[PDB]
Amino acid sequence: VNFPNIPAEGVQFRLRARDTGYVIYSRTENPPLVWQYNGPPYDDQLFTLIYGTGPRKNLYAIKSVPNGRVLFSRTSASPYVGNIAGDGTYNDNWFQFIQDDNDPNSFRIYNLASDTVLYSRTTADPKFGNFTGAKYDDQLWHFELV
Amino acid sequence: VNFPNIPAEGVQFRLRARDTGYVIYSRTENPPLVWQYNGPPYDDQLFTLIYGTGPRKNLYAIKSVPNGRVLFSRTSASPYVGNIAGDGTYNDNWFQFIQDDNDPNSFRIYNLASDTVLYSRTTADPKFGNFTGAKYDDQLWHFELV
Ligand SMILES: OC[C@H]1O[C@H](O)[C@H](O)[C@@H](O)[C@H]1O
Ligand SMILES: OC[C@H]1O[C@H](O)[C@H](O)[C@@H](O)[C@H]1O
Ligand SMILES: OC[C@H]1O[C@H](O)[C@H](O)[C@@H](O)[C@H]1O
Ligand SMILES: OC[C@H]1O[C@H](O)[C@H](O)[C@@H](O)[C@H]1O
Ligand SMILES: OC[C@H]1O[C@H](O)[C@H](O)[C@@H](O)[C@H]1O
Repeated sequence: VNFPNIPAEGVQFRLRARDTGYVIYSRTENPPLVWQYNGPPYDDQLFTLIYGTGPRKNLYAIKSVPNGRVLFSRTSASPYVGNIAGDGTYNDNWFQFIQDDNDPNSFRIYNLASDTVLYSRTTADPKFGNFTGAKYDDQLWHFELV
Repeated sequence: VNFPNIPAEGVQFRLRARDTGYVIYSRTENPPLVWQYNGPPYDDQLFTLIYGTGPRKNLYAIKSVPNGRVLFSRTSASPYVGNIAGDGTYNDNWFQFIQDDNDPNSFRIYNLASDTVLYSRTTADPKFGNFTGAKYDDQLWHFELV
């Protein structure tokens, strides 16, 4: 089931993991360019959504406010999670927000092209990344409105 | 996770529900044109897949062997599940096969356009159709190669 409370197109938000409380950031310089962060609000944590239409209905591109790059999540090459210029040129730029089976207020950030979800953990490296497989709580996210 | 044993393009199969054991048919006369069936093998129970590419990567059109029409699953108009000529002209002709979280040998027939899954049951009318909501066992399918 698609998450019922997806931010309106163009509305700004942070993506915060339910369990770690870490936020995603997306920047242009200094690897890792997309990663997680525990600390104060910065502009590279701000995103908006481009709403997919036609064949991309129910999918969304996640665009970074300061730099305008969209997120990707792939299994084909490293880095697996990153950003790229444009408004969603590549199929791996398109995400579905899938409501959790148990928790109605959180969702998985799912990539149809790569069959992956994003995760945030405090355990082992890599502490942020993507994953194809079973459902774990560390894959659960909130939209944090600003 | 995508079902790991999806038939190769052009390979013929029936779609059989795990629990009811009923099969899907797709025909051109006598509504419902797409429904479930408990009885002898007929050709209108035979399907192949058209593999999606680009924006349709990991989606598939489900094509009738005898009549060539593809399945659709929608919520915009009746019938909600039906068929239409072509090779997946419309967005709601495109399905993802999502492996069950508990049973690795079955999958849901999921529609990205409508956020629905197909179900087969013996209980309440309509006994076959599409559904947006919680995971139930009556939503579980097998590919039955012929
Ligand atoms: O969206 C990121 C983009 O990056 C690379 O350049 C690949 O060629 C693409 O397939 C895609 O993964
Ligand atoms: O969701 C990512 C997932 O991947 C790892 O392999 C761990 O075993 C899980 O605990 C979880 O962190
Ligand atoms: O597969 C369903 C099957 O059932 C009906 O009763 C018809 O007589 C057959 O032609 C076929 O459509
Ligand atoms: O794919 C089936 C097709 O059927 C209808 O006639 C509509 O025109 C389309 O939007 C689609 O629902
Ligand atoms: O998967 C369809 C689903 O829909 C119905 O409303 C029932 O409550 C469930 O038992 C199941 O049949």
